Amino acid sequence: SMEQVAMELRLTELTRLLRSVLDQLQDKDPARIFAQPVSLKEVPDYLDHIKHPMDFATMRKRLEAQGYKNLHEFEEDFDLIIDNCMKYNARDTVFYRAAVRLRDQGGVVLRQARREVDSIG
Repeated sequence: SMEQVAMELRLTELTRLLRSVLDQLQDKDPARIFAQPVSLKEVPDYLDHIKHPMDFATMRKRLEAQGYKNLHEFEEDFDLIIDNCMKYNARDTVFYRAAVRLRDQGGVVLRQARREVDSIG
């Protein structure tokens, strides 16, 4: 149908916007601490601690399959990256600290994204 196509154009444009959002968030991680999944070869107990691992490469795969229906779903995954880190790692670690700074800097990007998503529909 013509509607299904209209819908698909909306999702494509959301994917376009979320791709730019993801790039902006990932720039706030210059150390690349959150770029890839925590290695289960190197942290073999990880899944005993963290039940839903997340990282920026995994988000990108979902994004490019148009697997984010709305900004809320995308934010859920970003928040997992941060919250997983802040639980696994102690406060006095470079990893925890990196997550705090990513959360703080990301907030600004995500604030305007929400306005853009509501604004453009």
